[PDB]
Amino acid sequence: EVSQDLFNQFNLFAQYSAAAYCGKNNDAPAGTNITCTGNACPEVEKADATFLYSFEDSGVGDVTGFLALDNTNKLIVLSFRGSRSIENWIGNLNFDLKEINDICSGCRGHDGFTSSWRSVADTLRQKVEDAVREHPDYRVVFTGHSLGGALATVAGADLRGNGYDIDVFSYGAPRVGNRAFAEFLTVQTGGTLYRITHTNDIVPRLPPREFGYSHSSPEYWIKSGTLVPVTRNDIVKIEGIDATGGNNQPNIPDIPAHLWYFGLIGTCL
Amino acid sequence: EVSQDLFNQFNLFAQYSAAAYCGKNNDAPAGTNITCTGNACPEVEKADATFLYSFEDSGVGDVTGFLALDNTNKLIVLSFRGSRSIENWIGNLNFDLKEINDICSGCRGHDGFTSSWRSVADTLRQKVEDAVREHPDYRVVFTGHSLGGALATVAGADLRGNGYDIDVFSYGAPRVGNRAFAEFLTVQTGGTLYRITHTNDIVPRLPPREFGYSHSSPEYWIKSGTLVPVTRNDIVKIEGIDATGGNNQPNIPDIPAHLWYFGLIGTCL
Ligand SMILES: *[C@@H]1O[C@H](CO)[C@@H](O)[C@H](O)[C@H]1NC(C)=O
Ligand SMILES: *[C@@H]1O[C@H](CO)[C@@H](O)[C@H](O)[C@H]1NC(C)=O
Ligand SMILES: O=Cc1ccc([N+](=O)[O-])cc1
Ligand SMILES: O=Cc1ccc([N+](=O)[O-])cc1
Ligand SMILES: CCOC(=O)CC(C)=O
Ligand SMILES: CCOC(=O)CC(C)=O
Repeated sequence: EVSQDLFNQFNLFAQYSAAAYCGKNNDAPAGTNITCTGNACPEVEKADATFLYSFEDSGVGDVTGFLALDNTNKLIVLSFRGSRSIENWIGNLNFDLKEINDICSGCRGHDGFTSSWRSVADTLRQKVEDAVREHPDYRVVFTGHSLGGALATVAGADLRGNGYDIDVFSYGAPRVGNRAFAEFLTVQTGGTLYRITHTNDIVPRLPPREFGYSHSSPEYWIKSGTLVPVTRNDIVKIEGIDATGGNNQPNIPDIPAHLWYFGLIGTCL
Repeated sequence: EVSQDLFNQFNLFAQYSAAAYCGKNNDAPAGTNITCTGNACPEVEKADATFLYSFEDSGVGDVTGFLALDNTNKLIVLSFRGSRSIENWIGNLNFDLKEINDICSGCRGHDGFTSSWRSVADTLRQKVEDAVREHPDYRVVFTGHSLGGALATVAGADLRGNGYDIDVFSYGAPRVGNRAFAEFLTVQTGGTLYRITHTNDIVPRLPPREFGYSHSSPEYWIKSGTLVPVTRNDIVKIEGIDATGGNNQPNIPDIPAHLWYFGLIGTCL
C-alpha cells in the first residue's frame, strides 16, 4: 500500500509514458493538445497539456519522445518511448557494462542506454531549461516505459544538480547499471526516482544480477495481475538494493505483465 | 442493467471468443486444458475446460477456432476466431451477398462468410453432434468476436432446429446478411442470440446497409469506455431490427473500441 496521492502520480505518469507510444505527434507542431488513440492517456487529455517539443529516432540511439507543458498539474514532462517491438528489442539486448564516471565515481552502466542519451542529451537539456525558466514554479518530471524507463532514469541521474529537482517515474525499466550506479540512484538528491515494476514483468529482471547489474532502491511493485485494475492497495514499496520478493523473484517471468502498468502500455489499441 | 447471471455469461463467452486468438491451440491434442496467454481467458481456465476439436486455416476462408467441453458450466462451446490482423480484414471487406435459402428461403448473406462456413460446416456439425451425444444435457453455445462472431452467428441459424438449442453470443459482429436474414435471426427459436456491441466498434457497422445489410434484434450494447471495466449498469438492451442508440449511430467509428469487450479481445498481449 502506497498513499493516494502517490498512486495518482503513478497513474498519471504511466499515461504520459503511454502517450510516448500512442499520442498522435509524428510531425505534430509545438503547442497542440496531447491526445492519444485508444483511450491510452485520458488523465493527460483532461489536463491542459500541450507539446513543447516532439522528437523521433534522434541521434545515435534513435530516441523518441516528447516534452509537455501541463498547466493543470504544473509539470514539465519529458517522456521517452520504449521500443516499437519489445520482443525483438528484448532479444537483441547486450549485457555490456560500461564506465560511467562523467555521471559518478566508479559507476558501471549498460552501454547502449548510456550511449543513446548522450547523443541527444544536449539538445533536450537545452529544452528543459527553457521551460524550467519559463515556468520556474512547475515540477520537472522525467518518465518512461521499458526502454523509456532506462533512458529517463539516466537522463535524470545526469541532468540533476543544476538547481531544479528532476523527478523520475519509470515503468518496468531494465537494470541500468552496476551496484555503485545503483547506489548513486538510491541515494542521489535533487529529486526522487520512482521505479515501478509489475508482477513478473521480465524487462526489470534484465540484465541479470549474474552479469553484475543491480537495481537502485527502492522499488514500487504492482502485485495485481495482467489486465487487472490497480488500486493503491496493490502497490508495495520494496526497500533495498537488489531486493527480492518484489519483481526480483526466481519464478518464471512473463512478457504480458510488462505491457500492463495501470492499463495498457508499450502498445496501442 | 442486465441480470448478474447474464452478465457472467457475457464475460465468460467474451473470454471464449478471446481464446480463439490467444489460446495455445494451434493444433494441440484433444483433452488438453484450455489456457491463454496474457491473462486473456481466466474464467475459461478456472472451469474444467478442454478442447474437443481444434482447427486452423480450415476450408475456403481459412476458418480458425475450436470446440470445447466445459464440465463446470455444462457447455459445449464452438468458438470462431476473427481475423489475424483485423484492419487488413476490414480494408479488403468484399460486400457481396449470396443466397442461402437452405438456411432461410429468400435469404442472402455475405458471400465470404457463408462460403467459408459451408466449406467447413459438415466436418463441424459432425464434431458437435458427436459431443451433444456424449453430453446430452450440456448447452451448446456458438461464440465469436468480429468475423468469428460472423461465422458463429451463421453456423448458428444453419445448424439450429435439429433437436438442440444453440445460444450464440457475438462480440462486435459485422452484419452477416439481408433484412430477410435479420428477422430469421431475430425470431428463430431453439437458441437465442446475444448480439453484443461496444461504443463505436467499427466492425459491427459493416457492411454499411446501403450494400443491403440489416441488424438482428435485440442488441446488447456496452456503453463504458475503451480500457474501462464493464459493470452491469454499463450494458443496455436495444431492440428493433436496425435500431439505433447503440453501435449503430452517426458518429465516427473506432478500431480500438472493437478490441475491448469485457477485457482485451481480438489481440493478445
Ligand atoms: C486544447 O485544450 C484546451 C484546454 O485543455 C482547449 O481549450 C482547446 O479547445 C483545445 N484545442 C483543441 C484543438 O481541441
Ligand atoms: C487440467 O485441469 C484440471 C481441472 O480443471 C486439473 O485437475 C489438471 O491438473 C489440469 N491438467 C494440467 C496439465 O494442468
Ligand atoms: O498507462 C497505461 C494505460 C492503459 C489504459 C488506460 N486507460 O485508458 O484507463 C490508461 C493508461
Ligand atoms: O466464470 C464464472 C461463471 C459464472 C456463471 C456462469 N453462468 O451462470 O453461466 C458462467 C461462468
Ligand atoms: C527492433 C525494435 O524496434 C525499435 O528499436 C524501435 C525503437 C528503438 O523505438
Ligand atoms: C485479414 C485476415 O487475416 C489473415 O488470416 C491473413 C493471414 C496471415 O492468413
